[PDB]
Amino acid sequence: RPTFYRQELNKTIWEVPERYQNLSPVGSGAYGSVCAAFDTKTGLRVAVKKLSRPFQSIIHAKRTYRELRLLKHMKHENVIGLLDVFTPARSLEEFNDVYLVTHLMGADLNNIVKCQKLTDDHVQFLIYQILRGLKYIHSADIIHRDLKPSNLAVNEDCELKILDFGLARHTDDEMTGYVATRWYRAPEIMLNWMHYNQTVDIWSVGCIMAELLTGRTLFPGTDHIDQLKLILRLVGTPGAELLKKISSESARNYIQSLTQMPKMNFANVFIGANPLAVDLLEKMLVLDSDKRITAAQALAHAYFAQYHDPDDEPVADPYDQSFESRDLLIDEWKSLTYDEVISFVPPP
Ligand SMILES: CC(C)(C)c1cc(NC(=O)Nc2cccc3ccccc23)n(-c2ccc(CO)cc2)n1
Repeated sequence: RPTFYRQELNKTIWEVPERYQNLSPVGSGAYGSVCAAFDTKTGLRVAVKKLSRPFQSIIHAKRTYRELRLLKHMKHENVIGLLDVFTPARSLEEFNDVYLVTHLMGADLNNIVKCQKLTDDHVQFLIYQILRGLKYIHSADIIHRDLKPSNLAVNEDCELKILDFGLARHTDDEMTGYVATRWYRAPEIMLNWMHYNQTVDIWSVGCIMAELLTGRTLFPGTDHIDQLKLILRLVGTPGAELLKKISSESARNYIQSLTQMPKMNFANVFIGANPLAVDLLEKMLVLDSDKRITAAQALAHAYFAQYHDPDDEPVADPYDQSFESRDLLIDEWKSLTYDEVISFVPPP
């Protein structure tokens, strides 16, 4: 057991092993706070996420377990990995705080789209890495659901990792109005059309790729309805087949009220884009999530010829999320989390 030291930062106590030095706040939210630090043991700049009151409720307790379980499983160059997890507690009885540690990235995809003039090759490399990470995430039957620039960490060499800050609740209020929290969402998740699948993340990739290509938000709606209309203007109103898969009868009836529109010509929307980019966008930005290209399929698309290596695009080890449907008390979620803390083995 390491020695822990105590510090206050923005009204939050941080109690961390001495190995972590020069803690500096970088983000806060309902579910936790994040600091940058220097890990004297590895020589790495790290981010440390302290969960806020992890076992205060069943929902917090289960979220705490869920993130730990997930991060412990993620072992891929394009996905956040866990360097360390610790607690100041010496026993289960004492156990009340959880801290998670990863590589500091400090620089997201927003810090790239708005600043740099990105070439087509940059776009290839960035999207390639997203899809390479997504293939891995999706092979574990994990859906990101919230893919957007601020959830993509990018270093100076344009190396990318998928993460999820996951500090915010995603309430109705949070999804309301002219907000980036909604602009990258698949319409079926935005409007709760149906039970959704992992293709939701592909829609988000299309929105991100478009924006890297144009420097502009693809669907910057001023609200849910305005965003839907921007979407349908580009991709066409739904046909018969898709309409019946919209199981929310209310949503179905609204969408049939809309004046039918054809899918636009993407070469006329993305003027001057590599025609292979255009083709990939048309395959990603498909209204019907059954017909969207998957991450594995997209990696093999000619747009990525310069990067694709089918022997270097690994899948995940089997991930058992049977716990997701398990009905447990706070203290049971807590004891499971504790087992996971205690059994963590750091990367080589
Ligand atoms: C694997 C993937 C799907 C991309 C994912 C990644 C994460 N969590 C994080 O990325 N956590 C962290 C985000 C930012 C800084 C951190 C700095 C240090 C450590 C972690 C950190 N989650 C996540 C899962 C579940 C929940 C709660 O249900 C919240 C977040 N999911």
